[PDB]
Order: sequence, then structure tokens, then C-alpha cells
Amino acid sequence: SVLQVLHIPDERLRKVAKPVEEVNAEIQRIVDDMFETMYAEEGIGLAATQVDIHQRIIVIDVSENRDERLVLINPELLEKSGETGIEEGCLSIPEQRALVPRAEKVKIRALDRDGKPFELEADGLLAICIQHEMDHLVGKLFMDYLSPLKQQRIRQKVEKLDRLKARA
Ligand SMILES: [Zn+2]
Repeated sequence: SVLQVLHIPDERLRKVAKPVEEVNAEIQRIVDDMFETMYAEEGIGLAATQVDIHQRIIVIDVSENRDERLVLINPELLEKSGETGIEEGCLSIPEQRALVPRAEKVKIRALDRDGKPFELEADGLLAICIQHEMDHLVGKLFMDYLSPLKQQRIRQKVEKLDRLKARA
């Protein structure tokens, strides 16, 4: 199922997710809808809190042909180093892009779809992704990194863009 993705200035985007208590079949069809919703909207990452499910689940797929879906359940950040930035977007901030300061290298622990723990070292687009998504789980959006001025115009451009969404 495709779920509805919240946009700013929705206050539910600012909620701190709870850790998943147990990875069962309820959890695994949250993951599936999250992937289906992600691909439907053409994103490379989606956090549960964006679909108004406030638990610690992130799906990511950077792939061309969808051969390596990545699931992070209860992600914890073990180490980071370096610094980069690319011009990021977000399904919850429609059509806006900004350079956000990120760590370049990141080591995480997490559970997969089967509740088995794995560790992942990531750089590049992956490491930027993981950070952006993990931010969602604690109520942080990428525009939070920007000047008060930069934030204003973002908020307005989006409001205008939904002004049309609910369309008629
Ligand atoms: Zn996002």
C-alpha cells in the first residue's frame, strides 16, 4: 500500500519515534508499504515518522534496478568522521533542495527486516542518506540546518505547492 507522506509545516514531523519493541509481521508490512511509498514518490529514503508512524524504521534504496533495498530498524550511530554536503531533498519538503553539512563516513548498528542485527560502514550518498533519515526519527528536518531566512522561503514555497495539491 502507498501511504500518505506528511509535508511541512505538519507538526507530526517533529515527533520523536519510539524504538521497535519486536520485529514481527506488523513491523514487516510497515516496511513493505514504506518501500512501496518511497518508490511511488521516487525517493531514495523514507523514515517512518514521515508516514505518521512514529517508530524507529528507515527504508533506503539507492539502486538503479531495486536489487538492494536497505532496512534500518532501531538504528544507532557508532562512529562518524569527515564532512560533506550535497544538495538534499525530502519527500516531506516537496521540491526544495539545500546543501546540508553531514559527516562523510558513518558506522551504524541496526536490525534488518528479520530483526537480525547488522553493522554497516557507509560513505558517499549512503552516509548522507542514513544521517538525513535518522534525523527524521528525532524530529529534525534538513531545513533546520539553514538560516532563519532560508527556512522562511522554504516554508512558503512548499505551502504554495500544496495550495495546488489538494487541487479540486
Ligand atoms: Zn527526508
